Amino acid sequence: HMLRWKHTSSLKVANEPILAFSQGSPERDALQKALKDLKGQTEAIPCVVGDEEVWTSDIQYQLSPFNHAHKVAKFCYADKALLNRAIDAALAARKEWDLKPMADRAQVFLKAADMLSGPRRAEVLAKTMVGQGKTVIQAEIDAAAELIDFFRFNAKFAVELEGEQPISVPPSTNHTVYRGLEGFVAAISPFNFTAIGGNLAGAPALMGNVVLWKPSDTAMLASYAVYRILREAGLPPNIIQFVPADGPTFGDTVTSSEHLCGINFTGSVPTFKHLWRQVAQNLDRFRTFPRLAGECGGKNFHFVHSSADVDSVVSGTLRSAFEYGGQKCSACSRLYVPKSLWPQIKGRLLEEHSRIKVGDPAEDFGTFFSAVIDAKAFARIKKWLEHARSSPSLSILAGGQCNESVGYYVEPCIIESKDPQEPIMKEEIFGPVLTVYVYPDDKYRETLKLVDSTTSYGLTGAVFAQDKAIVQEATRMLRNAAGNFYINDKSTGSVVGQQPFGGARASGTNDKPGGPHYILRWTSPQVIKETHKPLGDWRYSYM
Amino acid sequence: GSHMLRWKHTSSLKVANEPILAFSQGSPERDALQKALKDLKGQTEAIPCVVGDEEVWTSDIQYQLSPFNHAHKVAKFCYADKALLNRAIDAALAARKEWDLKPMADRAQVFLKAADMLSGPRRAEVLAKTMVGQGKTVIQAEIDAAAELIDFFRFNAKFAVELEGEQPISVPPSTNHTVYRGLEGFVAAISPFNFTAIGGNLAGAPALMGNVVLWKPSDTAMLASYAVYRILREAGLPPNIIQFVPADGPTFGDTVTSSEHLCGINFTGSVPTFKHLWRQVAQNLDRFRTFPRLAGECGGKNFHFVHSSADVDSVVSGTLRSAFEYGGQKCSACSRLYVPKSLWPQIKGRLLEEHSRIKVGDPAEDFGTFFSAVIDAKAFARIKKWLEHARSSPSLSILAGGQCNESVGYYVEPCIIESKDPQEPIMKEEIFGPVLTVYVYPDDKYRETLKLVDSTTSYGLTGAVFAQDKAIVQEATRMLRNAAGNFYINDKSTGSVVGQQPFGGARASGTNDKPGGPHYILRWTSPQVIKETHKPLGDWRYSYMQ
Ligand code: PRO
Ligand code: PRO
Ligand code: PRO
Ligand code: PRO
Ligand code: PRO
Ligand code: PRO
Ligand code: PRO
Repeated sequence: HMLRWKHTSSLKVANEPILAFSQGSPERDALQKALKDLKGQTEAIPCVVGDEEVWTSDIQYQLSPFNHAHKVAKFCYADKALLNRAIDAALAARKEWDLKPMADRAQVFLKAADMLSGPRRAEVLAKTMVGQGKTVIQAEIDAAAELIDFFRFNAKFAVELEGEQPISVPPSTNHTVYRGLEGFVAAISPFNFTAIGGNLAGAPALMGNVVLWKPSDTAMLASYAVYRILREAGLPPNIIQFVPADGPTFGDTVTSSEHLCGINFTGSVPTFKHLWRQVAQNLDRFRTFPRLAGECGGKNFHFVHSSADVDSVVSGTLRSAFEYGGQKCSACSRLYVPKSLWPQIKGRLLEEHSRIKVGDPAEDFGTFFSAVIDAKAFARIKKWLEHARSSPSLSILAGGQCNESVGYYVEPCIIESKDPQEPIMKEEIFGPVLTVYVYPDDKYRETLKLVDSTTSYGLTGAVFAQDKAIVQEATRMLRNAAGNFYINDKSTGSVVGQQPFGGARASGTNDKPGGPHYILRWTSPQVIKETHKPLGDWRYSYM
Repeated sequence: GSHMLRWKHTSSLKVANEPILAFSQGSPERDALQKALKDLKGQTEAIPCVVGDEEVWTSDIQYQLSPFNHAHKVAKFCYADKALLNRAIDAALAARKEWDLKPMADRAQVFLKAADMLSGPRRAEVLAKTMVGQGKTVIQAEIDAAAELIDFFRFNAKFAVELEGEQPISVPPSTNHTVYRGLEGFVAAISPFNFTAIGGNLAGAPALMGNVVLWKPSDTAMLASYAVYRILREAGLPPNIIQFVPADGPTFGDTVTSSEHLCGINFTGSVPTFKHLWRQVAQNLDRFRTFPRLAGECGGKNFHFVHSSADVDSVVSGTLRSAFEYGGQKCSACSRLYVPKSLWPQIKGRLLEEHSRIKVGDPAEDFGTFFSAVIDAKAFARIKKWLEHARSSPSLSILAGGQCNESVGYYVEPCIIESKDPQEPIMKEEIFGPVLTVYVYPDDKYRETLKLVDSTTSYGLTGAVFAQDKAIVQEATRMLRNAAGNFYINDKSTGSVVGQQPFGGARASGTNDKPGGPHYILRWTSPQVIKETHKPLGDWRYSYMQ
């Protein structure tokens, strides 16, 4: 017995509670304090390579979306030389980290999760509110609950994976070693969820990888807070490098390294395609075949059958379309309503719309949602509103206003299209812009087909109906129209361990972060066979 | 609050590895195999392309030759033209939704039935066709066309049926369920000559998971590949789920990568071809309805590393088998042997003595044959060039063998070469022939030499360490962690068994998706999660907002 394999244990975890933030609650008090702690503050956030805080001359600012005069962070872009130094230092740390027992790596993430749950909760929530423009509850479900859940559940999944071992038959013993990927992983995270950044960099690190993490410019404050928590929780130097950078510069640099083994990406279709093509162009140089994982957005639907509960349709659609300003890959942006229910649904939507509060989420907890993330987002959304004012098939029913004088404020907008295949029914806006198509009741089946065929995407979707046969039929018809499919619920708000998230078609590679299989993309297994008796003669008896 | 979607209870499956038969005199399997070999003598099968249930011929007629008697055309087949390939795609796509909607257990039943047929009544046929068409000996055919193929079918069925039991957490007011969807589109399966079982798995595993497939089998394994295809159809595989489409390689790749409906390529073959397909997909990335999934197994330059504490006889027997079985035509074959100076007199003497006893000949006529001819004229020519290199290189010396003769079959003697240069080209490049290179290292340089084992080649597939010192084994295991995806301690580098040693490696050796293990099938499903909520949603506002 040259090798001895220690018995793997099990990890019990459950989802983090979502807090209610009632008046006089400990969490509301703590959050109010943490928000006050950020008022008028700018954090100077360096690049971090190993334990070194590095500044370049390429200074950038993160602005508070609802008060863009407030520079919440000053940071800098890593240049090609710094990125390459970061790669070198990470690679030199990788073997030792990869050789650590899975349980020891998991412990770092479990400790981080407990820090986020307790003493650091108010901080990460406040930084997500002030830096990304989230309301209390949007920050809570993201920077606390989802991030905490990724860390705990991925830890559980990874520990359990070590229990997945092959059959051994005497006189040999077989064991699978879940090796990290050889090389480094580039993690490229989006502005819209603090938790996604934590997962994109953290999940590969958990599995024994080293990572260059390029956080989103517009989520820098909260992203660095998560980074610091991981380091304080025991993540060794050079396992995750914190390297904000210009997008093209970062992509060019990591795809030029012979040591690139993975890209973990969430963002646009064109950017993911470009990175895929850069890897293909440089395929000769890489020591192995890099693994690309991409989540690329959606044009998500709520489909209503005449049997639907109208109040649930209304509240679920308002939330899905407008929470966080519709800046979610999962947000409903196309609503299909039968003619027979349209007078009810139109009236209710327009009435509730007039009561939606858009304002400062730190100062007014009555706020439903706040400003969109930045000037570029504001400009894109304004372009779509101008299109809705131009198109003969479109009519703005409510909203349509925007004002960027103080923050990047866009009012929620509800549009009716007479054309089910209008460009606004197809293209992802990432803003609080809901388009409604009213279909004749006797054409529900033809309309279900349009739900499936109209767009290039396959991410989220919901069907509202109280008729079993209709639900069964719609489920079959929409099988590939949504990777996260909902019956009588809104299309947003996937919960780790409950609705693993992702979809195919143009929406990405569908590796389902939030489920037990995601971590498999970040391990390259080795199987070791040890034979305990001498080998026989090389000839066979039949010879 | 009633559940409108109802999910069936999941099942499990008990399977064990298919036992390897002995083929001793007096055994039924030896009798059956001799009859099956006789059934192939002097025969040529005309093998069509199969699209749906239609047998289709083109003008591009090709022949598969028996490697050890190349005057014997064992099969006449044809290459699908681009029109036929596109017709096959269209018909597969039209059949896909129904197949994807079939219960996993019903799809698994096809493969379990096929495995049962291969185990019993069809065993002798598939063995004989692999022997005569690919030049395998009885035992090499047995571990491949029977045991490994049967095991892929049974174990993947188990893995797939049981995968449906992997379900998310539900919390009130909702029920969550994962649907393991097949990929939307079609999968292209491209299989190699050297294992009948690999073709069955490359096409079969995606089909099991609800995909439809264009299977381009290897020209030089056509006879056995079609036998497997027919068995799958007889076992109940519906039409248009696997299209049997031999084709020119570049033509096939061009056609499948030009379709907007391509969702996967399941490939085993050369590094350059896999890279080319990868680049074709990238070039055409705009047109695809989704992002295609490429899986590739691409070969190796595999090592046996010997420490001074090794069991000498094990080193000798294990290395002779790994280097020379099936003429070294395995992605897992040992082609570099590292021996410490202190054991070299013993090991050299033993290797040379045993070498003189290795019989090369006709595997159908002489069951005493250790290995037979290599696969084809191209392989023979490549190997011959490497032998000539070994005679002309100042760093190389041929210790045994070196002869070859292609007058009757593509016959190459087993060859043992010593290199004085651990970085000689012959230590780096995959030959796919019976050519073993030995490097002798001073005992006191074992650590530096382990680093050379790891850094010399571009590959990471298989490797073995022979040693009876625990500290040395632990050290070597750490040092060689990424040098081999299938790593062996005191055993040979070939002969992975499904469910026991899932097979594959990284570096240039491929994407390492570990066929033979429980996770391989995950590459061929794109999961959907359905949440059904059983209570009304309530207001859009939250309590904290009041
Ligand atoms: O069932 C078995 O025998 C192997 C070893 C433990 C888990 N799987
Ligand atoms: O082209 C090659 O040889 C290496 C292998 C992995 C990708 N680059
Ligand atoms: O719309 C844009 O282009 C920028 C980038 C992410 C946030 N907004
Ligand atoms: O379901 C949602 O709303 C978020 C979007 C990214 C992943 N989960
Ligand atoms: O380029 C596009 O838009 C589609 C998305 C998946 C790949 N091709
Ligand atoms: O050596 C070659 O190129 C051919 C292809 C596989 C069989 N022999
Ligand atoms: O290990 C071996 O020898 C074979 C090679 C292909 C897969 N398994």
